[PDB]
Amino acid sequence: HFYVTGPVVRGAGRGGKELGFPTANQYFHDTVALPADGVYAGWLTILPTEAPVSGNMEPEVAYAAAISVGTNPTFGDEQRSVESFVLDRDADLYGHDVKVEFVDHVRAMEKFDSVEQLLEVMAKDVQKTRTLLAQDVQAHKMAPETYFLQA
Ligand SMILES: Cc1cc2nc3c(=O)[nH]c(=O)nc-3n(C[C@H](O)[C@H](O)[C@H](O)COP(=O)(O)O)c2cc1C
Ligand SMILES: Nc1ncnc2c1ncn2[C@@H]1O[C@H](COP(=O)(O)OP(=O)(O)O)[C@@H](O)[C@H]1O
Ligand SMILES: [Mg+2]
Ligand SMILES: [Zn+2]
Repeated sequence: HFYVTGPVVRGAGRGGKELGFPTANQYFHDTVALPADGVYAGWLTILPTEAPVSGNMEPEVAYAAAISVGTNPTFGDEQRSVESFVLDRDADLYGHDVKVEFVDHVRAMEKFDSVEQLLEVMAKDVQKTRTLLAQDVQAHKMAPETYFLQA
């Protein structure tokens, strides 16, 4: 899969608290190759580290993630981000170097008229992501210790 690596950094502060979908934000210079803006199913891995990870994620495990690439046009954000909602987990990822692999495209990035409309679609994105990643596990015969995909 195409992938990017970089530290998880601070965004607008709205994902978890306003939308109920915390996103681990990464920002890249405009020279770095990314997939098209859009929503993706993929895997987020905390790279090997001696830094302690607070919460229920550990290094070197591929966690199922629903991923956004773009400028969050519903909100009118100013920089392109890669943003990963890690399914069914809760950890403090700020400052940790992570790898994000883009496995499947789910849909185009969209400017919604309201947060309600966006959340309705994000629920479907997450459901699709579960299904698509389950297929990926089978396609690569991934060893259970190496990934996390709840239910
Ligand atoms: C699966 C998924 C789908 C998303 N789809 C869209 C979208 O269609 N349009 C949009 O403007 N933002 C989209 N986003 C981005 C959210 O707007 C963004 O994660 C949220 O505003 C939190 O921003 P923050 O991390 O800077 O706090 C999506 C995020 C995720 C995780
Ligand atoms: N399931 C999860 N997926 C992504 N980030 C999570 C998750 N659980 C906790 N977090 C933490 O929440 C932060 C993202 O929340 P968010 O509201 O999007 O803040 P920000 O605007 O700073 O990105 C991450 O950087 C990470 O530290
Ligand atoms: Mg975020
Ligand atoms: Zn694959």
